[PDB]
Amino acid sequence: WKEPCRIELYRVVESLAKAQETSGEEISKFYLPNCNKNGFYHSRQCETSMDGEAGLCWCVYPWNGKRIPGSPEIRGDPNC
Repeated sequence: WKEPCRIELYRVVESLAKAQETSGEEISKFYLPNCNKNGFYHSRQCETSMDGEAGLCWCVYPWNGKRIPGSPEIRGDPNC
């Protein structure tokens, strides 16, 4: 795909919506792909949070959204 992140984002949103229907817990954080406007991945990827706590962030290759080996994972901007 020319816009891999955008396609993934749609798929993830649909699956999350579906999972929430039968979810046995109330999730306050989840991972939505962080896409740039070209439909690739921002270097920094973070969990989405709605609970007043920082989500985990890590660093990816923008062309595929896969974590860079050795990347830090912290609740804050890793400065990717």
